[PDB]
Amino acid sequence: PSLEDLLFYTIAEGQEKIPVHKFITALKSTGLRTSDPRLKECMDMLRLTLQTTSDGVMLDKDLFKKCVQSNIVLLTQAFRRKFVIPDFMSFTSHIDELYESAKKQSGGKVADYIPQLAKFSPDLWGVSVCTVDGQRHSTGDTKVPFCLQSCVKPLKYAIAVNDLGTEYVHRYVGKEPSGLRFNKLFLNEDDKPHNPMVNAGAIVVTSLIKQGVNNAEKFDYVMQFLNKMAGNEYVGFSNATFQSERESGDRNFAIGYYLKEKKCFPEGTDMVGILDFYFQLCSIEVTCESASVMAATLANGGFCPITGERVLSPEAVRNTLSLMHSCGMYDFSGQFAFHVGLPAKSGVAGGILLVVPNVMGMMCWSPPLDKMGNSVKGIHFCHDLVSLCNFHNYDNLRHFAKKLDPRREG
Amino acid sequence: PSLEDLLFYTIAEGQEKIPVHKFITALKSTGLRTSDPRLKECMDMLRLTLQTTSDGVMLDKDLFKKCVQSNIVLLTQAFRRKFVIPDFMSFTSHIDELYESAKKQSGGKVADYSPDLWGVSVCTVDGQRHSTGDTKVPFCLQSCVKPLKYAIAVNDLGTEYVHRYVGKEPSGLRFNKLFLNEDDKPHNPMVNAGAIVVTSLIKQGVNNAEKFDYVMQFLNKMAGNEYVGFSNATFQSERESGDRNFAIGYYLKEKKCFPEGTDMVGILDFYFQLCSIEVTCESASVMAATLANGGFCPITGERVLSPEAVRNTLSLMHSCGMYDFSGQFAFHVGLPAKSGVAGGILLVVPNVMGMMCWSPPLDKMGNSVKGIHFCHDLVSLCNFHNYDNLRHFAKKLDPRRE
Amino acid sequence: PSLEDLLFYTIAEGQEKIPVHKFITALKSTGLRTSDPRLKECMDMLRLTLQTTSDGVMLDKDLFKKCVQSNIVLLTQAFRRKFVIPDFMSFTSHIDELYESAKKQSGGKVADYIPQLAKFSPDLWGVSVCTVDGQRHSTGDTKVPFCLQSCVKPLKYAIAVNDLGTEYVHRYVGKEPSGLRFNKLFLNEDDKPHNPMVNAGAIVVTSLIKQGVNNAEKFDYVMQFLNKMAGNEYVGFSNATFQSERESGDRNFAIGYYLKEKKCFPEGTDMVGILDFYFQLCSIEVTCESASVMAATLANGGFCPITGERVLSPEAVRNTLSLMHSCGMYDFSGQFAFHVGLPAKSGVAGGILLVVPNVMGMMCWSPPLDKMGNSVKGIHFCHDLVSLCNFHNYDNLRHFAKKLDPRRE
Amino acid sequence: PSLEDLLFYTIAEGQEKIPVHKFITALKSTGLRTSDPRLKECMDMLRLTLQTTSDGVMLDKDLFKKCVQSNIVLLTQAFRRKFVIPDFMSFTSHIDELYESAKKQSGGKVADYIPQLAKFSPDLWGVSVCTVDGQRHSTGDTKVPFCLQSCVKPLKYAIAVNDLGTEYVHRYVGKEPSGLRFNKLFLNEDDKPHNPMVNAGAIVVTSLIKQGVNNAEKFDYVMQFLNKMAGNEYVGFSNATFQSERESGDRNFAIGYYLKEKKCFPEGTDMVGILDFYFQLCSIEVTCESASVMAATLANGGFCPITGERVLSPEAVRNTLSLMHSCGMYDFSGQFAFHVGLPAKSGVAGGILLVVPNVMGMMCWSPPLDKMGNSVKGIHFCHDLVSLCNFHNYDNLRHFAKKLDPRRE
Ligand SMILES: O=C(Cc1ccccc1)Nc1nnc(OC2CN(c3nnc(NC(=O)Cc4ccccc4)s3)C2)s1
Ligand SMILES: O=C(Cc1ccccc1)Nc1nnc(OC2CN(c3nnc(NC(=O)Cc4ccccc4)s3)C2)s1
Repeated sequence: PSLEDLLFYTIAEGQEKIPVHKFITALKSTGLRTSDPRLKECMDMLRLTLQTTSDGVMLDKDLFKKCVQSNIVLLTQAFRRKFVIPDFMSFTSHIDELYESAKKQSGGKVADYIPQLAKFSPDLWGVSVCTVDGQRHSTGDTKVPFCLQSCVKPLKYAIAVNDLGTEYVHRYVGKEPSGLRFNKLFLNEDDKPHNPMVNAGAIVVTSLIKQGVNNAEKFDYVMQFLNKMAGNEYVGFSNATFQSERESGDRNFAIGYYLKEKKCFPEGTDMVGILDFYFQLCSIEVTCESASVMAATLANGGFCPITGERVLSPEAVRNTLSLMHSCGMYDFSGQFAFHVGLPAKSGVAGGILLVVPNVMGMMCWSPPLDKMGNSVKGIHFCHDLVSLCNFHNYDNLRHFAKKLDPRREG
Repeated sequence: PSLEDLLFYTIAEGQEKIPVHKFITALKSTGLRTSDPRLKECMDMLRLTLQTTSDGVMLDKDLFKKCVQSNIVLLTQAFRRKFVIPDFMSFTSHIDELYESAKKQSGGKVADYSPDLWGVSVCTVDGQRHSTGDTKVPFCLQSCVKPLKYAIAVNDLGTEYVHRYVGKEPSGLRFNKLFLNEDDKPHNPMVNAGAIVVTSLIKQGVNNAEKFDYVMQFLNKMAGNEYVGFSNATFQSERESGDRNFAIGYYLKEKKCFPEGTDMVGILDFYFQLCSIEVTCESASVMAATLANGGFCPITGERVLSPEAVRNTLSLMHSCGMYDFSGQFAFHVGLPAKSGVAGGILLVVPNVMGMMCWSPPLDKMGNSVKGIHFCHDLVSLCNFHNYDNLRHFAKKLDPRRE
Repeated sequence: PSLEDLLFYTIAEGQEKIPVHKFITALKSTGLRTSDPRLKECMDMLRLTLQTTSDGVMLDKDLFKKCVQSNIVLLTQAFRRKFVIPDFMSFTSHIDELYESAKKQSGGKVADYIPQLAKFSPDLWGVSVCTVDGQRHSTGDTKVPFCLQSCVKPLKYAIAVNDLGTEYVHRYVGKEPSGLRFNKLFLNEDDKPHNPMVNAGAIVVTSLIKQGVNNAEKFDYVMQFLNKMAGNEYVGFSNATFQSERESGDRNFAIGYYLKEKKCFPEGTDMVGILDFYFQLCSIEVTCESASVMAATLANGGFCPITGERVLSPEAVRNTLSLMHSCGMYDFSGQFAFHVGLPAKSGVAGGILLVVPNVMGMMCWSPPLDKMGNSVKGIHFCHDLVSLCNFHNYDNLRHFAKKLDPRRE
Repeated sequence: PSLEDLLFYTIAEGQEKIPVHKFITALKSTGLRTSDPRLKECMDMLRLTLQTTSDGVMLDKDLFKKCVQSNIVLLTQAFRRKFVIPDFMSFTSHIDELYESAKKQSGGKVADYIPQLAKFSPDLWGVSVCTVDGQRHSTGDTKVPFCLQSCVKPLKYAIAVNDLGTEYVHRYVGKEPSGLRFNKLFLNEDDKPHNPMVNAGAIVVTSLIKQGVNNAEKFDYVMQFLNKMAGNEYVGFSNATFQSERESGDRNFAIGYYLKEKKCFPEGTDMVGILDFYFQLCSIEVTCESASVMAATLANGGFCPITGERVLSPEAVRNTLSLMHSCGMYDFSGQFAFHVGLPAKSGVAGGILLVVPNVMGMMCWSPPLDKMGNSVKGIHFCHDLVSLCNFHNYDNLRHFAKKLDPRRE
């Protein structure tokens, strides 16, 4: 036997040769993009042969084997329906219906407290999916950059835990939701911020990362980390959002001074500098597509699904998912945990970073926010998604009534 | 081909005939008990055969088929290693090590309002069973009954109705003192005020004796008809010592928290009865396993709770099940669990197993010292944490694998 | 000289004899009522003289001395303008204006959680004054009985402090207002109710009075005490209000069980009986007139101004006034202390028991309550009263701007 | 007759002439000091005379009249026992015993969070009295300057109410104590600081004074105001304390940014400059003697007793006294109101500014603080002071048991 040959026969369907377009089309139907970083050698060899061979455009068992040899494992998993969602085409058509249904929820108000948030249209709405196997889908405004804002909080907490361990980080920040009106206190009674997902907690976490080096390096370090989480897709920076965040951060300066007086930072912290670093981190830009890969990295135990690279330790990923479960959605976190049961994090630019553990990551984005600060369409989408699929953390994988399970076939 | 014969040959060893003891020994090794209610027909057929011919007592291909035909599917899944934990005996030896390690945590004080009793029982979603320690000693559910009666109410009345009367969130680590949240509902079903309201929703219109019978019948189904009892002694002491519960009851009454037509004073008495319901570790593990198994009881196959009832209960055990330790427990253990003052910890590993840990000595937060220690070790050892990853899990063992 | 004689000359006005009506009219103008218990011998002797002497109706120096001799000390202070408010007639005409101004404030809702409060007309409005010298004035519906309700809380706290002392009583109840939303908590962090003026605190205080004896005695004992505080004017009991208070007291039973579980009562307390005693104390009846005398006893350091009897210890009175100042007006207590600056206690029946220390006591009553549970007209009356007179706790007695001071001439 | 004449004879004792020293000793006997600003013309005349006739040094009726005539009203009133405390010498010996009793309470910890407070000896202890008539007494370390710190909060709140009125000022700050652990919150539910006596409230109040003008003038204005309040006795500034307060005021900066974001300041406020002004105000220095005069201005309805000058409106003084009663002693405020019943304000330097309305002002100073931030010796002195005298706000002026009343003879 031979695996490249075994693939060859499955796609050849009996003909002597496989047209290249027929291989490309079958590959995309699995959900992979041809630009997948794990498929580069196969795509390079295909492009090279379609130069050497303008006598084609067809691959015999020879030529096919030459192209797929270096990525044969992933291609076999792709073609033998071994991905976490085997019938990805059916699933993306469900994603699209959920998208269109959320598209009609027109309520909410865009964040307008700084000019670069009232700038974004209330009609932008995009959702991107990235499975733990790298299968991709996007519908709507998914290549429009927007700032992570508080969607960055779980990402930088994961970085802190990855670099420093659970015990160190939670010497400085708690691990629990505060309560439906302790949402207003900066500190719990151990004089720690309640958890990493609130502003006082995120400010302390920001103060833990890459200590001793300057802010430009700290930022480069977190940015390269975000690059790996996103499989090197778009991670950027909105200096416009940064200038306004630093001009409108009286509440954060109030938090910073409160934390300083209560001795909440690591020894030797320049609190005013940390606030500026914190302001920078909330102005980091993503698209729905690149952010979906970040969420998928968290869905995938800390491995980036489109590169195969280990980005975060399991401990960092587990802790981050645990705190997104209970603290990720502002005052809606309890209701969201109950009704959706998925680790998620919202931001004031309208993003919702969503993790379906072991299945996929998602970024939902629509700027108009509800009274709690969460994107109206994203929240609607996340309720619909769990209504349709047995993705709720406490759905059962065997008995799930009439929910669809996209991990199954028939 | 044929499934009974193929099963016969896998057990046959090539040999012509199967000793009956060899089949029992092979069956017990899968984790199933011979008393399993779903194997009743097969054990019935074996009992009849083990009279017919005692110069055997050997099952030829014909006679083996005679006994196993009506349970062949369940027996095949057991023998073809298809259960949720395939190498079940390896797993139970890990349970034993975990048990012995918690056995050395002697601290804590029994609720006094025995310190050397300690048992853990496992029931997987496929009905594989294991116990270590004092697992057939009855004890009262106390607050371990709160998720069970909440599931019953959601099962019979739906989420929307039940949560007109009770919230669905933890209160906060010093809002644990308030009976009502901001909408004048108790915070969640896992606190006493919430459980009192939930008690007032079950089987309205009938008297408390019927209500109790109905809850007992429901708990029987949850436990696949294993031990469910009632401790009148605990009931009397709970009711003579329930000043705080009367305080909660009167507070709820004044604040219009009960369904219209509620006799609050009677509900408190019903409530005292429910916390005095008795289980063992073994029967309670089946109850937990029903919650682990989407509401189907694993040793009978019966649909006991709606998926909605089970999901809601697991969600609220995640965040509210372990008193002031609920947040730390959700973070560090990541499993839906519920503790009780008699020393019980009802533990659910969704899609895998249910467990009851029982050890009366409680820590400062009211949770059984040994149980809490066991639950930390268990997730430290296996990738059972709610937010462990199933593919990349570092050095943890995954008992679902081979 | 002679005290009766010189007083005789002060009233005689050169005339040889004093008409009896001329003496009575001058006596009433000081603010005393002829029925004042400290004037009994003089009034009995006057009535007797108008029988023996239907050849009158005039009192010569001999006869005037015969009638006023045994109350000459009080009568001299009355007639020599020595009372705390010398020009009482002027003062009561201000009280009347204040009354009429508050009468036009028609807002508020009569308490209706029990039928005996809901029946009370929203248009009843009465204010009664009793000075620390026993001078009296009333305008409006001042002889209509109503239940003290929470106006009894400072009185029973005073009884407890009088009988048991500050230190003992405040082992069981604090001495501070709770804060603008610790009003829903039954206990402060030391597991005591915050102060005696909240329900939980009053229930605990109720549990301290005459421990060991049964409720009928306890009630008689407290009633004896209120009688003296009111100079034996009307103190009654509304059994109808008691039956309704006890059948609808879920929150008080919730408080009762919480306190028992937290061991807030003295050892040997029958908590459910204490709740029953507590409901009885809230159903005790007064009028504006009689309750004003109770307030005046508190205004007068524990002596009842119309009998001269010592009723409460100064320690009991100071403590009670201190806590009415800061905790007497429900959630309005801080605003009331700031703007009115007087020890006061409201109740759900519309009463406001009001104390101007060293000056007078008042009961204001009008059933309609505002959102905080305080009588709309009483609250309006009490603001106006301090706007007009330098009675605020922290008004100055020497420099008080445009305010009137009724203690001066 | 003649007022200078009668007075001369009362001091003359029938004798021919009054030696000047005998008049001075007699005057101090009333409690007034010879440096009293209202006695300047008389002391000027005495100084001129103590040159003319150094064959003396004695004043005949003519010469005495020459000296005392322009201060005759105050001098008679002093010499005829007409002051608020007639037997002032008796009173100061009670103060001395109270002083000596508190001197034996050596506990407490000197504030050390800035090096200017840790410099102060734990053994410094001073008490100064100034009555509403200007009678003066001091025992201990009463001319050692220390900073007001939070004792300034009532003074600047009084200024703000005096300049802007009650209604405007309390658009920005509440009028109530918060509760014993809403003490960690910066704002009440109306997004106002709870009261002017907490840091958040004092910071907002600072932002109201002389708006629109820069900080240097604002500070000058407050210093002139404090000068009037102290009858021009010692008011200074500790720049060292100011520098330390401002580099270590993280919680105050946290409060400032919180108030700014919640829009708690008047339109056009530079919050960071207000914090700087606020730190300056807490570094203003007094002695026990001068601060006692400021307290006496508050005891005297806004008139400074040693100058006769109107300094604050009665409204400003009433409000400040009201909020010192309930909010002036940090977490001890409720206990202090209950047990001492006097408006007071403590500060971290160990000062307690104490007001007995209509009677006297006091400054107590001893750096060692208790766990709540109040001076251990000051707190002890203030309890003893009211255990001894019927100065409690709700003591009765007529029936006060065995307490001493220094207003009586
Ligand atoms: O005092 C202590 C100890 C302590 C006291 C003070 C400081 C620290 C510690 N522990 C006590 N625990 N219970 C008490 O008596 C109650 C049973 N009570 C309920 N009252 N109100 C409820 N529901 C709402 O108010 C709605 C709501 C409004 C705002 C926020 C949240 C909810 S539930 C009060 S005292
Ligand atoms: O000290 C601790 C430790 C502790 C935690 C839990 C229990 C006990 C002890 N925790 C913190 N304490 N202060 C903090 O920084 C703040 C500046 N803050 C303000 N937040 N909110 C304000 N104003 C209103 O909310 C309106 C309002 C609404 C309802 C009631 C009262 C007021 S002012 C918080 S964190």
